Formats: sequence, structure tokens, C-alpha cells
Amino acid sequence: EPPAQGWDIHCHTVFSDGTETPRTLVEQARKLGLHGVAIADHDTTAGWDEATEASEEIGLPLLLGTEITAVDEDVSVHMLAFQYDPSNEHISSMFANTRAARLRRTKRMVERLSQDFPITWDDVLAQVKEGERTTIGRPHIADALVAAGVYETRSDAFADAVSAKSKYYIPTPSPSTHEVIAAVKGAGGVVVAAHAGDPQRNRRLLSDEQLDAMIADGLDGLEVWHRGNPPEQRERLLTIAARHDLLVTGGSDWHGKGKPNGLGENLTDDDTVREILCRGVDLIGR
Ligand SMILES: [Fe+3]
Ligand SMILES: [Fe+3]
Ligand SMILES: [Zn+2]
Repeated sequence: EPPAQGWDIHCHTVFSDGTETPRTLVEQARKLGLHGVAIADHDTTAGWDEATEASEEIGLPLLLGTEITAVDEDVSVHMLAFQYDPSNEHISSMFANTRAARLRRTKRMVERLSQDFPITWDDVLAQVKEGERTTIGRPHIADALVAAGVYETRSDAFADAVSAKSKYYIPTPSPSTHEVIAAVKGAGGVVVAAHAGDPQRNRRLLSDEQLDAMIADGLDGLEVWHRGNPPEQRERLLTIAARHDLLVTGGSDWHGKGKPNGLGENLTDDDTVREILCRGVDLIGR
């Protein structure tokens, strides 16, 4: 029931916490036989112009997107926002605020970690690959610790020092899921709850009631085909999707080398991508 062919609509680049350029994403997605790809960087549209250029030169269809961190009660929620107006003032202000809060938080973490680990702010910035256009975050601390030889992989770092459980962890303030959904729809976009079945990060998943309230706010779909969603959660989420007539998406959550996730390991079917395009803004020329 996971699509054998289609689009990988959940991919990160150097403009957030992936290791590759938008050109590299488009190039590779084409070579892997994908029907298309989405850019889905954290709290930004910075890679959209590079992604679009690459899509036209390489000839691979492209969905323009963003992964937005949100919160709902105690639950941390990630939302994929596709095909919205990137000059929408409200959504740009919100990304700006989120980015600023996450920068302050990351510097406070590095300052704490620096007391115990061979890590400096410059070491973190050496991991930020697009300068002021990169959404800086936890993965850049993890990479700095890998580069300093504290951990083998970024995964190891998240299991320990950079972990939500550790004494160095500071949480980032995030807008509510209701604020994000209203903002994305306002900007003419399509909003999907990303990996809502994934019990890493959270002590608990979103409930049916939280999801119902997100559907009433304007939620368009659920990412079902994702490695973090176990089988029982995929059936739960497919049931909710069928019931409320929601879109069902999939994606690799590729971060290039920064994660084990493989480009195209999970996909959205062509017909669902059709629906995303038709609901979203016509961005041809912008
Ligand atoms: Fe996520
Ligand atoms: Fe992601
Ligand atoms: Zn990420």
C-alpha cells in the first residue's frame, strides 16, 4: 500500500539540516527514478529558488515545501507545508520568529556543551553550509560533535549529549499547530502532519481528538509512509485519513549523509501530488 512509484515530498538540504544542495536533491531524485521531489527544509523557503532552477535544468517535477515545527498540548508536531505564497507576510514573520528563537536556543546549548565537550560556536557554524540562509539547529551541534570526534554519527549525538533528555537540551518555543495550519492555508498552501505516528522525540503521539481539531482548522493530509510510523500507527492514520477524506503522503525525510534515511525510500502517489498542486498556489513564475 506504500506507493512503489511516485514522489518523495519530504527532503532536506543544506538550507536547513540536510547535507546536500537543492540541485543535488533534484539530480539524484531523477536518477533514482522518482516522478518528482519536494524540498521541505525547516522553517524556510531559502532553497526554493535553487530547487526550482535545478528542476527546470534537470527536468524533474518539483513541489515547493517547508517543514514547520509546531506544538499541540504537550506534543511536538512537524508539519509539511507545500505550495504556499512564500511572500505571505504572516508565514514569513512566523518563520523569522521561529528561526530567531531556535538560533538563541542553539547558542545557549553550545555554550553549555562547551563546558564538557570540545565544541565552540565556530565549530557549529563550520557545519552551517548556507550561512544566514541556513536554519540553524540541533543537527548542526550534532555534526560539530561528530567533527570533533565525540560521536561517530549525528544519530549517536541525538541519543546522548544533544538528546531531549540531556542536561544540555533547551527546548525551542514553537507556534501551535492551529497557528501553523491557519498560516499555511492563509498563504494558499497545503498542510500535512508529518510522521504523526513517530514516538521518538515525544513521550506521546497526537491523539485522535488533537487530529480532529487540526482537521477542523484546515489540515489537508497525513504523512503515513514514513520510517518512523510503525505498522499499527499506519493503519490508525490511514483510517483517520479515509474517515475525514484526507490526503495520504509519504517521504524519506532524507537529510543526505546526516541520517540513514534514503532518498525515495517512501513516496507519495502521483494522484495525491496532483491534489496537492491543485489545492496549493500556482507558483509557476515565483
Ligand atoms: Fe520532522
Ligand atoms: Fe523532516
Ligand atoms: Zn530535519
